[PDB]
Amino acid sequence: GSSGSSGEHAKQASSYIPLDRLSISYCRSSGPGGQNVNKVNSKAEVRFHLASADWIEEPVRQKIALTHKNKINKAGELVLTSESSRYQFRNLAECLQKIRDMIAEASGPSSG
Repeated sequence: GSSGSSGEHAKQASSYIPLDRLSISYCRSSGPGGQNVNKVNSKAEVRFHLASADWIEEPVRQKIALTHKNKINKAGELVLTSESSRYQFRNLAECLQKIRDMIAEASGPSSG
């Protein structure tokens, strides 16, 4: 062929997760009888307008809109929170880990 894939770009789903494209909020966590969380005030919350996620695939954007609607607040902004650690980026890393998995399950099956 006139070449034919000789470069370095063949990717279905993402892994990078652009923190600054998203919204971040740390927090302290309120809960009346949930987990342990006595004084460890290190929660990560992440918000993004899913429909504006040019970094997500078209078929996956509209998936998260529906299939993860329960994480959407109403506005089509997807909001979720993940906390278990004293560290900043560790809790935030789990937030982004779900976001990747939420994209995987919307993109195609693989193993699971």
